[PDB]
Amino acid sequence: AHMKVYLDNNATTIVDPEVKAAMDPYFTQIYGNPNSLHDFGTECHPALRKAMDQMYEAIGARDEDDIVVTSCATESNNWVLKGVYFDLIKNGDKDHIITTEVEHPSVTATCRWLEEQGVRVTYLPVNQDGVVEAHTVRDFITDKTALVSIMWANNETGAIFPVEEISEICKEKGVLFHTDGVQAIGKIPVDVIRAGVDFMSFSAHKFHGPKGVGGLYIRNGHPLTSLLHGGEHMGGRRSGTLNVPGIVGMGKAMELATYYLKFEEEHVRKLRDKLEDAILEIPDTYSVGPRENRTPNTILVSVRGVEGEAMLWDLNRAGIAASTGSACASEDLEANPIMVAVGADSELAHTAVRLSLSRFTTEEEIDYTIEQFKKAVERLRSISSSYA
Amino acid sequence: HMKVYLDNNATTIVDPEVKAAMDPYFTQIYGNPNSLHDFGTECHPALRKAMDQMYEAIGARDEDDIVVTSCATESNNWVLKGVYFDLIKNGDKDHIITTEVEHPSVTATCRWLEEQGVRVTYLPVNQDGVVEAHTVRDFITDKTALVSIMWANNETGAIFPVEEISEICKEKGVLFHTDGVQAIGKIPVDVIRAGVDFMSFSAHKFHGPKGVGGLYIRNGHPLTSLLHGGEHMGGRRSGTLNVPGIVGMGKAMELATYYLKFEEEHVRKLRDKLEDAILEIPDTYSVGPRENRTPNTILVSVRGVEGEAMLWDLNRAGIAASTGSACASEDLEANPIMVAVGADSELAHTAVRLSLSRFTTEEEIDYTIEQFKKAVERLRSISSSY
Repeated sequence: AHMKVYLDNNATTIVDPEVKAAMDPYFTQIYGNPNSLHDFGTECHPALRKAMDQMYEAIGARDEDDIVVTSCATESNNWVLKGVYFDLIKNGDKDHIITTEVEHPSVTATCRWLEEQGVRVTYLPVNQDGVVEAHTVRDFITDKTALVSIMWANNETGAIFPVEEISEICKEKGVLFHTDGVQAIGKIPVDVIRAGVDFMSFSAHKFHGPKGVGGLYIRNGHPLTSLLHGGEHMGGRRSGTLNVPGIVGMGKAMELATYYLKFEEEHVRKLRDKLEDAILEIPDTYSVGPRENRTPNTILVSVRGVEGEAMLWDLNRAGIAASTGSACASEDLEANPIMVAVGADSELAHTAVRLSLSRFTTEEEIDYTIEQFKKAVERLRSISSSYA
Repeated sequence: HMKVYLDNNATTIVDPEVKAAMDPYFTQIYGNPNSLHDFGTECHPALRKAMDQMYEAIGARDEDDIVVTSCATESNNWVLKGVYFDLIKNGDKDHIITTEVEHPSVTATCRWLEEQGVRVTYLPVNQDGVVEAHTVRDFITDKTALVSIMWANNETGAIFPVEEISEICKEKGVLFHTDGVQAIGKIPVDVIRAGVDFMSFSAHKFHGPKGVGGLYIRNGHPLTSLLHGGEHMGGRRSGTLNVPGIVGMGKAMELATYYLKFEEEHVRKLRDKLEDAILEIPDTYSVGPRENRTPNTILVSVRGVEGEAMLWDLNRAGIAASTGSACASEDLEANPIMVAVGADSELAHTAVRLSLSRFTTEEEIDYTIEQFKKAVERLRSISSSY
């Protein structure tokens, strides 16, 4: 019983061979610095131009808007948070930031440090459906709220946040809106104008691009104090020599993601649903989050008798790669036991198994995963005296 | 006609061995190193070997820290803004010492810190194109938080007396940061012998890939993170690891120290040949002393001709070079010389910078000499007083 199957795609994804082939020339064949004037440096300019065009088209940004290439979505989140702190809080009349308990550590830890800098932060807890609603954030915005930072889709549950309604509420109060959209690219339609966001973070290696390159979308070239100062790279907004292969591969990967989105909604969703229905056939199993508001590739299943980490280890011993997710117990409206999303720092949190597919997952992999999941659940429930 | 790359101080070609070492970690080995499953851990031995190569190449110790950044610009921003946050915003300091010839990642960061109330003295540079240790010793106060001086200059190739400055800085109990991007692969780098507390470096300057850099920290000295989040790099710099970048950076750093220990004579002889041949042209001046210059750099000022026009005419001939700011002066014998100067000076004129690498051939140098002579004669016939 061993077959290597990758179902941890929400953590990182395989680089599409087409993306790697598009990147290949820009290490040894085309290596000049793009900021130089000689032909060696300018040779890569059309590739960067095409890649930036691909990025603009893939998220539906406009020409007035800016897309600054960062090294990772962590850089983009740190940049947005610390820049709005510097612009509107340290050198402004604001002191409040609204966010969620389910953000990536690049957002939460940055907010904790900003709290160490005197910034007021309300970490909005998440509802039963695993999302934050727009009327709640509307209730929490004051005349000193500087920024609302809410992820587009959650990386543990795959639940999609109502980004457009939150944007409407933010526009009424005249407060900036940043979204961590890493989990959106390649899994849900991304239109940064319909979403009404002022800032968007994204990371290439979550949609089959290379590691080490990310991006930040800014609406209308909105002023934001640079996190990296120096030369006039990226319009003087982020200095440092351009990651030419990273940019080329990121553009190619984003184009491929927008093309494969319909594959991901039809076939990948069929495979995710197959795996999830088969897993839910096991007694005392609960899928976290409603599927009708979930990204098509994510499952977060809580097993009642088994512990999550032992389940992950037993799966990896069978060659299946998965991850963890925080969940807590609750009831529905019919008073039925369900598992709901919760912040990892809660004391009511237990670890559930997260299985995340990609456009490369096969039905053979899904059948094998079903069989091994049943085997491991049976095995770990067979060794306990407390399970009934 | 021959295309020739002599702009290695700006960026370098990825060594085919480095790219081959990187190749598996895009599609064959793609797991996240922070994951617990076998897919993520598959790349762990490669990361371990790469970090060991990085530690060995600069002579860091096991107590020391080497944090992988995205670029040397990130490392400089991190060091400057972090020491500002630790010892200035929440401390009793307000002074930072640097030079007028630092990289923009240092100069613009210091200008922003000046916009934050920090006193900065951009130390002027001497005739030899360097800053001496007694000057900074004279400029340290009891509120100076950090001294940031580049290890070697990217326009002139002049090497800074990092060890003497480190001694004087230790006497005053002030931290020492160096931008060592121009040091790796061209001069011996021992961060314990150099006495530095922080070092920035960038892989694509010693034949590594673009998009990956590093910051050296002495004895794990506390330094507030520029990128917060998860506990990547020991909790000092969050963000998913650039696995191919790290592997290739380690390979490139090992290869750089190897070609420094043996193949330094070849690159230095080619630089000497090119410089002697160019200086055979009347009224040409090589900026900076050769005996204090990196083995790969020449910065030549041509009289009557402008540096940018010379660069352009060279590029039409397929030769890639860059510019460097220099100003006119005299030596002690009152002889005409061109000396290093900040780019923002009003007495600065642009000289041509030619920087070789371990991949430069002597045929390239012969072609470059011929075309340089041709271009000098061609542009002097149409320009200024010649």
